[PDB]
Amino acid sequence: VPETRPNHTIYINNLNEKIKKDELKKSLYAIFSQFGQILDILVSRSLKMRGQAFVIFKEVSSATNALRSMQGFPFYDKPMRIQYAKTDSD
Repeated sequence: VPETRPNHTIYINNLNEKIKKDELKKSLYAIFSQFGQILDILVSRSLKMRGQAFVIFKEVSSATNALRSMQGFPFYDKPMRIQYAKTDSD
């Protein structure tokens, strides 16, 4: 869990796989909006995207504070694991 190139997008895994993707997106917004303006939250029903999401902030500083504060937060009773996203085009 290091600084691996600050990014305005955070990658979340260890998510509760039983939750419907629309609900999960909204619930993510509920807890992450406190750190500043979110452009989008990406969740896929794709198979290799099971307990995963990307939260895209306008500012890199929102992402950094969100990663620092919410590391481990039990979300649907499951502690989330958060890193900076790694550059692909999305």
